[PDB]
Amino acid sequence: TCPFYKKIPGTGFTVDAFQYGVVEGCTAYFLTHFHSDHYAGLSKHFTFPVYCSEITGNLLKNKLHVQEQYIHPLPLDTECIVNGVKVVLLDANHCPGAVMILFYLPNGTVILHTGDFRADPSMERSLLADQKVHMLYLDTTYCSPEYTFPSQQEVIRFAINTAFEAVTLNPHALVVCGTYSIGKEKVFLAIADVLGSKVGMSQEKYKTLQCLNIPEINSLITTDMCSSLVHLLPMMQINFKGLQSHLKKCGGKYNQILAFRPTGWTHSNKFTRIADVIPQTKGNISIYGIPYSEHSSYLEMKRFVQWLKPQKIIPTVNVGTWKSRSTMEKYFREWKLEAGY
Ligand code: NI
Repeated sequence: TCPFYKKIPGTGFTVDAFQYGVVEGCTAYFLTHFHSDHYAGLSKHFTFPVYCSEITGNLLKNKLHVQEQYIHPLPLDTECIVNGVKVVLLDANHCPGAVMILFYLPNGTVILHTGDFRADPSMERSLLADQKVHMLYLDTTYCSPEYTFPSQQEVIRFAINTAFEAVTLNPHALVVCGTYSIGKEKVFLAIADVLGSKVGMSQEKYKTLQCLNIPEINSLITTDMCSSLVHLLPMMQINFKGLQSHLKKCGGKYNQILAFRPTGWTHSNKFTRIADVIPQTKGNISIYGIPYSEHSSYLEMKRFVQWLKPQKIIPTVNVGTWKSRSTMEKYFREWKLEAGY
């Protein structure tokens, strides 16, 4: 059954609650972003209103074939009414189209649901600064202090210099980048840009990217593999066996593959700096795993919650075990005591 942390009290709303059939008493289903765990259950046969951003909107229409009449896109940073309730969608700094939602309840309670987010100081100067938030439905993906990672800027600098260097030394080297969902486009686009190439991908993935309202996107991507030296593949295929195979496919146009696996966190973040990262090499094929996160680090999360000073916090990630739940509650109590709310 639909769990409690997907329900918004004193409304008939749910958030990311599409895999439970008809939820008893839901008049409107919100979708925070186009990732499968979140949209799981949607299809062309869904006949209740869905509320979402314009971009998530384009992907439901064209990737899932949901009927236009049921998609309700809303602009960001704008006070809107949905079944008698004031709401606002805010940028989540997760993947394209990803939003946080503010609900203003009839009784005067204010509720922020973060969806998936990477907390940032820029959020402290949004519509959030203008009033008090009583309840916080929080992406707690990395709520533990071991979870440090570099900024997105630093990681992009690394990958750019790595790729430029390798291709200037050996002009017959191919760059390959792994992907399995939206998000993390900056990796492959920034590499393509330093290298004077467009990115080449499958038809399904080109379609996916054509939905994202990216500026000058027609100039940055293609379905013509051959005319491009930055290729996207299924993340599954990023390994020595799957790369060697793909190397054959290019027909002696390239002798070396340099490839990037944008991970979330990996235990090597507990020891090594971004400057000191190294690849796995098997002959003419190297694989870098780079820690490009679209979720808050522990410290970014902590700062945002201590700035927001909510009265109650409800987790949406790592909720399935008592050990996780108990650990999170401990950190929430530390933050509240250190900051005095
Ligand atoms: Ni997500």
